[PDB]
Amino acid sequence: NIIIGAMTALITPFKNGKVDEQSYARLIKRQIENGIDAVVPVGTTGESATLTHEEKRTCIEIAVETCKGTKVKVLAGAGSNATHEAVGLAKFAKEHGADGILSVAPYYNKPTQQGLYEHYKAIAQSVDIPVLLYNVPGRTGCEISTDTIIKLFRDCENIYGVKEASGNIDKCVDLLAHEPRMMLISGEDAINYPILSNGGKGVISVTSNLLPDMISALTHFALDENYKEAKKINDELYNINKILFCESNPIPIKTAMYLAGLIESLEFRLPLCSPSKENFAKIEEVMKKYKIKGF
Amino acid sequence: KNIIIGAMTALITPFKNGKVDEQSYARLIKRQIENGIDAVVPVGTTGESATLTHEEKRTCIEIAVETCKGTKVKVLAGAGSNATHEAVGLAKFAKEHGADGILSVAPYYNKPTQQGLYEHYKAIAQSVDIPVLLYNVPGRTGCEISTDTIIKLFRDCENIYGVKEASGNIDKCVDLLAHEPRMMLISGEDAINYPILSNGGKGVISVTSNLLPDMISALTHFALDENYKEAKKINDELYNINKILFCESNPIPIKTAMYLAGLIESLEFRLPLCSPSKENFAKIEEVMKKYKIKGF
Ligand SMILES: [Mg+2]
Repeated sequence: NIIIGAMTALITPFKNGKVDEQSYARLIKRQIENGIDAVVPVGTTGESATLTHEEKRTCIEIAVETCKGTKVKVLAGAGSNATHEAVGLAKFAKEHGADGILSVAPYYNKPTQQGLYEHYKAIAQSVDIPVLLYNVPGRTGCEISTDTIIKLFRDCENIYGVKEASGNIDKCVDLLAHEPRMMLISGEDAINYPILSNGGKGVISVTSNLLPDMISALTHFALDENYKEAKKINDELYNINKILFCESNPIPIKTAMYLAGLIESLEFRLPLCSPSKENFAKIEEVMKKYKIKGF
Repeated sequence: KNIIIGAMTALITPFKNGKVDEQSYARLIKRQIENGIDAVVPVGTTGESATLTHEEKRTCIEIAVETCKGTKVKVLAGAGSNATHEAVGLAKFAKEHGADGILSVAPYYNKPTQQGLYEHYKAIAQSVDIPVLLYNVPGRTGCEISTDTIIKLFRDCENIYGVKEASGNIDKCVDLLAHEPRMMLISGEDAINYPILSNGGKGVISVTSNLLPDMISALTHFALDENYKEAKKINDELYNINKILFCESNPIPIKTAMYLAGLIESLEFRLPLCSPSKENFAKIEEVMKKYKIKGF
């Protein structure tokens, strides 16, 4: 079983230091109504590092409850740099109705390839729901090698692919050339189309928070092999895809959602904070050429 | 400022049947004290802080404080986090358990901006009254505390007295001490302990000192006494072991070396950390043959 297509790494809106549960639910329904195939609660874009275990439960339960009765899947973030914790978060995400888990590579402690294998093997054997690996070396300080990804894909039934955020289209070829049955997912919006055109089967997008219809159309154009139309949308989105990373994700996207009136307060949890006034103006200017769907 | 400097050891955390070997933990700390170490760093990066429970962090810090009582050895407890509310709690938690100061690593993974790093450490410094040492290791965190950010935190926050640098950037070490010579630059990379000390650094937080505490202590104290010839002499002799202790990610090689030297009973890690490859196991054993390793 797999979870693919156009997917959104959901932001986590805050109101006076607390999770805005009403805004969280209405933001997910806005994603559902704009053709998004799955939502990723408490991911990296959702500020998972600063959320309590209770708040992660609430965000996952809201996502599951909002997506019931639709095709939209819930791919909950449940990674950790401690394997015993990552196993607990995986079991915790399943108990709350998630269709699958996105489990980031252990950050900071830099496990070896052997350790990465044993880390994910313990996670996969703890649940019966699909597990999508998440490789983002710029954040974690380590890399899940192609061989390690392929071994985990072949040895673990529920591990069905990887979300790549590594700016390495060479590795994307390497992955799908040696194991074309895995689901390569783009975790980097600017290169959504090149990953999809090489056989990638979906994206986990940051831009889709603001422009879910455009990311969805891009993905489904690519899945129907209409690469001209898929590339066109990807080219159209390049400016917004880069300006959403002038500061660290999710600082720009939350700023954009606030500027569009899609979230009610521009609140982060430290060490995340508001962007500079120069980047605030940059985001506000680039957004003006994109039509932002309302509620 | 209240400072904690000198030769310091990032203590490994020995495991036995998946649990912290507390008796071994105390014995290893005593071995560090008896070999001239000026401070010990419990539940740091080398101590596998990522996989220790909150209670296990308490036990390790208290054991270090208890073992160091009656000596001049300070306890600089690791108490960092990528969530500011948690890092504040861990800083206060470290103070409650008798730590002399805290080593607070830059928030990992979520890559805060320099403005966010400033507010992150400012909240930590205003939560306790013990010294706070910054820890910049961009290869692990994915972010860098800029020289300007470190200097602002040093000047604006009373308890922040310096930074443990593990960035392979001797240029930044010059940049730091040239613009703020009052701060305590601490070497977080054993191979370049002497270059950092010779530029005005006032201590090291060492991985090699777990295995060779007498050599790291003599190196550091030679440099602090401005005997740079003897300090460099030790640094050059230590280069081979300093590099092989990172043939795999810290603390995989150092724990392997401690096991090979008979200093710990079992070569146990907590996943996602694991034993090294058998080739690197032999390479570490090969390099150790050059060095005299103190017992207990
Ligand atoms: Mg069709």
